[PDB]
Amino acid sequence: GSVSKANVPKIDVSPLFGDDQAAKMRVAQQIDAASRDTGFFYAVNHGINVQRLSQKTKEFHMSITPEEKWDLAIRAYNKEHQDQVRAGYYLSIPGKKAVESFCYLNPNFTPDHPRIQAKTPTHEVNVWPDETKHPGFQDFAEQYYWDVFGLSSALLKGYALALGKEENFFARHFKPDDTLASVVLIRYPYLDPYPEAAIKTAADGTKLSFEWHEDVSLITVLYQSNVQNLQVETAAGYQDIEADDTGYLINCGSYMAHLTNNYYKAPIHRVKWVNAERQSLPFFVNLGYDSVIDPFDPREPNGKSDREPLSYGDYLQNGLVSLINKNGQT
Ligand SMILES: CC(C)[C@H](NC(=O)[C@H](CS)NC(=O)CCC[C@H](N)C(=O)O)S(=O)(=O)O
Ligand SMILES: [Fe+3]
Repeated sequence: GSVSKANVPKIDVSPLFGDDQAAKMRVAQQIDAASRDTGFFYAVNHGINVQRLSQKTKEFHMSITPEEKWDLAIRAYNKEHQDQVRAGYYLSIPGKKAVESFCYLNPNFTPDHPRIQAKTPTHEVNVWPDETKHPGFQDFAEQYYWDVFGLSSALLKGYALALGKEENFFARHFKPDDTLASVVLIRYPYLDPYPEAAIKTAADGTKLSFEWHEDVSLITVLYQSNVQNLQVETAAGYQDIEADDTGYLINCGSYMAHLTNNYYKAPIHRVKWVNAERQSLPFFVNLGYDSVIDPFDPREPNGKSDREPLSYGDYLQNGLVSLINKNGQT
């Protein structure tokens, strides 16, 4: 029962911000090769100060009190907050559940936004802690949303060129005024003793914090601290993904797999149990509620696919509910 390591290439994505079109294609080739292999790659030379990101994230988790957690809790933990299906605090349960997190959405989702006015599902107005109790936290969090939005937009240009399309094939549906993208600030704590009820056992015997799944996203742009935990499933079993706290771990979600007729699969992955204090900060690249991408098959000469065009809002609503049903309330 030995575990091999996945090939996760480090791809210099900096040409995707520039105007060297041939250099972009060489990045797009690397994205294509990784997407056809294990499905994961590390985006390096990305331009985001991930050191300050981890600092402000650590200060928040370690300073927020049980009172503030109730005040920000999503509906799953607080019946009073019926509007908080997505955004808010995800409480840990000592002795039963180790993980806790804070999820926020598009800062442009305000009471003035028409999707909020129409009460469209998956659209919510972010909740925030008290400014004086968490100085600068909301400003940092909202700016990070747009920092990683910019990186994700360039990554989407690479994916589009990799699939033989014009560079805005995905990015044109990725807009600040309507994106359903989310940030989740996850804390995985060190615990002694660690509650066995918080540990799950995979079929192959591996102890897990979160079971196998495909991401509900177009792509996922993830930062993690330097604690190895992720595994990707291959035909020869699960393979360890090595940690890198300077780059962004990138992978496709099931929406990408649908629209490419599984040409770019959504890699199945799981989270091993590790008794180590660590952060996981995913940015789930979601499109707009009405966004619809016509499916195609890059393996066919005509590129024709028989799959239905899927509206992203309906995909996201069904996907997040199914993931909760399958892998439990996080
Ligand atoms: C918290 C931990 C258990 C982590 N799990 C996840 O984040 C999973 C797998 S990707 N994804 C979600 O729960 C979707 C979140 C959607 C978000 N609430 C929104 O409204 O967009 S971990 O184990 O993977 O680190
Ligand atoms: Fe995931």
